Amino acid sequence: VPHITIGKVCLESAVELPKILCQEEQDAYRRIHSLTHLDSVTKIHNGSVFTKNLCSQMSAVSGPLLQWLEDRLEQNQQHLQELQQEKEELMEELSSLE
Amino acid sequence: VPHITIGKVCLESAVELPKILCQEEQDAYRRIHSLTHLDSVTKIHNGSVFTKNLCSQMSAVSGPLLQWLEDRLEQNQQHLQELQQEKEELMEELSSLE
Repeated sequence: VPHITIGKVCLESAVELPKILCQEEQDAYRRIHSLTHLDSVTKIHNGSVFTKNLCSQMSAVSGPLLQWLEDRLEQNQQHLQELQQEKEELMEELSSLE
Repeated sequence: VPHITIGKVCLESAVELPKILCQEEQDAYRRIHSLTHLDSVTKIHNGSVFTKNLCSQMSAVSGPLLQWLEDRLEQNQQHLQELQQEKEELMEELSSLE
């Protein structure tokens, strides 16, 4: 079914992806940190891994998602301007007839 | 050829391996930074990779090598004590005999 515009529910659901990925990484890391009986150098290694993982998440997901939302705001601004122009044109065409 | 004990030359050669591995990683990182015009999150990711690589190098090479050298020092102390005991025993055996 063509839903001409994006619903608030679907935007609030689509922005959940980076949050859920970050929560997945955090839960994996918490399960890693749960084993208290652990080397310090291993913890530094795991910290480096966690940093690179979230850097990948931001480079591949959050960044492009935010860029798409900015581009869509530009598209929406242009479309609103054109539709306001068309509304004024139709209002002028119909109003003077009476 | 059975070389009963360690020459200093071989220790000075064995300690060059961690240096060469660290230098290899460092040269990789330096050649990575040549295209300075690069994303910042990507540079954080590459820094994390460098840190994880050196953490692995220390966990798998430098650490076990240092443990081996400490174990060898303990072995040499025990062996020195045993050989001193044996030297005293042979000194007594040759003094009392003829």
